[PDB]
Amino acid sequence: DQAARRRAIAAELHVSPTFDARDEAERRIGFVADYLRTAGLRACVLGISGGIDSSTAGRLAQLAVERLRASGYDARFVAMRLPYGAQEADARRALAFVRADETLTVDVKPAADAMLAALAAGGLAYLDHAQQDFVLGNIKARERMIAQYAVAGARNGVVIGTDHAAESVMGADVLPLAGLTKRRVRALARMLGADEPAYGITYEQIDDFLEGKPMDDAVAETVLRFYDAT
Amino acid sequence: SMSRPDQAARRRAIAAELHVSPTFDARDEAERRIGFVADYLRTAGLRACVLGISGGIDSSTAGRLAQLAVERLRASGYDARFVAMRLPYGAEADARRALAFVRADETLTVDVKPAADAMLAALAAGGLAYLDHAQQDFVLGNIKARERMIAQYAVAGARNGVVIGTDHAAESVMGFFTKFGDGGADVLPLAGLTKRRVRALARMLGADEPLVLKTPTADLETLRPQRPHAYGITYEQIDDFLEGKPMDDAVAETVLRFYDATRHKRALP
Amino acid sequence: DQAARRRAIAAELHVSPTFDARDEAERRIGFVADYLRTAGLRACVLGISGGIDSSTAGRLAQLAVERLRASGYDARFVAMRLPYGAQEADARRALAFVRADETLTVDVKPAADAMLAALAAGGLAYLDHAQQDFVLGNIKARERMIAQYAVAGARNGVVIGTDHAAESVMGADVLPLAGLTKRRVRALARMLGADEPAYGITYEQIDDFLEGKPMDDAVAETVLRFYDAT
Amino acid sequence: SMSRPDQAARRRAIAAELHVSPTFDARDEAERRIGFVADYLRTAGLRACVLGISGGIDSSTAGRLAQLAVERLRASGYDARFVAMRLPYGAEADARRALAFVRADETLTVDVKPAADAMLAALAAGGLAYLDHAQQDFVLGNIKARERMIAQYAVAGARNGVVIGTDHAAESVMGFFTKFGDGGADVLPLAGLTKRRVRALARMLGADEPLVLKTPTADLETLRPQRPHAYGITYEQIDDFLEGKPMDDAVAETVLRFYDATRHKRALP
Repeated sequence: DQAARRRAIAAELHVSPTFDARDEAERRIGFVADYLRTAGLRACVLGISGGIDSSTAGRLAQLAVERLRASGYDARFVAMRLPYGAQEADARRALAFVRADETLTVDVKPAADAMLAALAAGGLAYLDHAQQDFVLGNIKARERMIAQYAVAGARNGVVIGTDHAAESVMGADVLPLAGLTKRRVRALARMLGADEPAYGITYEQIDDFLEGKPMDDAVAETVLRFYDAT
Repeated sequence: SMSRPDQAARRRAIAAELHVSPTFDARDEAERRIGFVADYLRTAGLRACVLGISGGIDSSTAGRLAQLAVERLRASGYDARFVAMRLPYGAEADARRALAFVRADETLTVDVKPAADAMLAALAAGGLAYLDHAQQDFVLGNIKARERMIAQYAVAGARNGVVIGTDHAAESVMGFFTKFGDGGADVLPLAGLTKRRVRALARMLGADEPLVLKTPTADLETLRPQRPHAYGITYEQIDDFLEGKPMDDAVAETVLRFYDATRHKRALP
Repeated sequence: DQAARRRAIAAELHVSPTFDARDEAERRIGFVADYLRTAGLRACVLGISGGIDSSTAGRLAQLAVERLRASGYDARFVAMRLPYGAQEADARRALAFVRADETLTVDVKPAADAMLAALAAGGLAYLDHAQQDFVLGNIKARERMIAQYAVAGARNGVVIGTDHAAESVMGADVLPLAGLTKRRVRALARMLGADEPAYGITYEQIDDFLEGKPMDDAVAETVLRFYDAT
Repeated sequence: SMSRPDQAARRRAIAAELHVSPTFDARDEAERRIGFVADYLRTAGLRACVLGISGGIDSSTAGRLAQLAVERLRASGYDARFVAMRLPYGAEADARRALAFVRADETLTVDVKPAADAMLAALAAGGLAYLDHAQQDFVLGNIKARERMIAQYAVAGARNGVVIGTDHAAESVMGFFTKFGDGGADVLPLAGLTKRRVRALARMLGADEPLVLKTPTADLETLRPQRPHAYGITYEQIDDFLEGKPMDDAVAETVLRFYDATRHKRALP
């Protein structure tokens, strides 16, 4: 009788039991468009990492600002490459798909290393070096968010987030991927025309869980454990 | 919309939304905000909390509350600690005095100027450039506030703790005007409070008036709009608004407009 | 740690922890007005029993149709006396307060007695006579609803209900008393200008429960029992 | 609203709202609608359920399902009974045949004409009067449907049972057009079904085609508007709509309008 939660989580996270990509694309392009218009905004901003989630969110946002400009409402989408130093063809590939109004590249390593260094000089100490790497990984992710806010604010714009339901379970201002599962993000991208680039918990298992797809009992119990354990 | 609620009615109502209570007693709001912090820590498993101490009264107050909460936890037997952070932007009297009042288990001083300056330069390298003195000021302002949040999260990460935040209801309303973000914290012991209520809480906690009055640049910068004309609201007008005190009608109408424009964007989806 | 439900029920039933009568009156008059307008309706309908709940709901509805007519939108409120035979000054008193556009009187006894009689002739049998009285009480209440729908339908109108939160707990189309407690219904009427006319569970106890008013522990436990037991 | 969802998309979506599944298998929708009725009864403590048998297929089907549910309950050991009601308006072949198919534990015949006629007269006495032949027809129509619901509730009251209802998704959509109410029932074993799906369920339950085809006046009256020009929708158009089958665009656009106008009034509050 646990199946009660599963369905309770999907609804709370907004996962619909059916999915049509065309329908969703249209809906989400409009969300973004209405949002910027209603709020009197002129731009939106997203870091493009080469990952499918930001590729998808970003293409929706480009299409949104294009739909607005057709409206007579002016708006631009600013794509950001945000490397940690000289590490990159995946993001370029993503860029070639997103086709953003603008692309800025901002190196976050100097800020991230300067923060780590100041922490140390300040007497923040780690039992293990691995722990320092974990701390730095999070600094990097946050520095990447700062760069995006910096541009959104200077430009009277907002930051796009890549949040979705599969992500909430497993793992900005405007979230056009809300309610989606992982395979549904992938399918939305495919239909927009993209090419074709945990504790043992997988996205398939999470997607099944959230999707109502009849799946093994044990496994389900498993996914519910991990989620509650968070 | 054949419905035309009175401004006083609209204020009621926003206030409940934000958790501003009709009456306020400082003595036991203190008692209860403490316990809240404590209970949250155990209930989560956490052993530490962290806060940047700016020299300004909200951080002084949230800070002191956190130090009393861990001091309590201990008594309950459940070990835990509070890390205050001093977070200068290079080379402050206000902060040192606040620290003296907070009396944290532990204080780390972390310079955010190198990180802040590096982010600004890399942004300019990347094309957010040819900023005039005020545009750079405004950009630098947000960066510094968010770099400070990064410092607190790192420590919190390192120590299996959480970041104490200073958010309150008056601050939320200010945010309708400014749109200043810093990313947020984990636990908000000042939630529901107005600006004068935070000051009253602090006096109950033993803060002296000089401490109450301190306004560091780091707090002042957060009251500015995103970029550099802006309707100038004061916290005193916001407090009067939320507390339902007699005040200026035009002023109160402005605040409604701003809350309205915000209420929508949250509707969308 | 049960206080969890109490607050959960009040929210689900829509009870606000504060209350201003003027504010509520205004809000509820507008609800009714918008409703009839948005739906292209021309009338609304309520049985006036002399009880405070229907007095209150009805006066709000009269004020609503008056606010619409000031708008240039035409609408009428039809008050109904619905006696069970020659039984009545309480309803007349209520009527004098409601001041409805129209008042119809419809005797429900003949329909109610004809239904009871047909049931009997049909072989519906009761172990006790008391049980027949209970069955008839419900027939009467339902016949009263039919009379109201009959008029709402013939007139392109709708039926006003008297539902509120205290009522849901303890015990139409448009419900202008939704979210209210019993003492708040009484206070709304007082301010509109009305004169001044269970298993041991009372309205005070329910109102306290739903209102967050700090009240005795036991009692609270009691009210929660009765509600769940339903 | 920079969002312009496709009609096919809008149909998807309404359909899920109403619980019309994408595929339908009659054999096990039957199995599962039965169990549902049963489990509801125990879970509530109830020992009886009741339904007016009109001669028409929705009541024939909901009826049969109820009789199998109690027959099951018994097996589960948990005693219970089904009371079918024949509810003539005075002085019908359709109903008697339906009853023969339902094979209820028990049947009561209750004449609703005396009650209906008494309500109409008292309404006229009270001022709903000088009705022309069609206005009286339309008024009488609602009264009769609701008097029938009263009969079922009385029995249900008397027997610590619940009233089985015939509501389904196609009926809900019809209601956007007609606005016909009867007050509702307690347990809706046909919920989520379209009109053709109810017919398919009935055939699975063993109904013969002649039974499937019967349309008593009592069912026909429920498809009319409140008063006596109305856009004429058919159940076949509604079914095509909800099931997402190829169909007329104009037609489907009408149905959207009507569902829209309804979606709002429910928003208000």
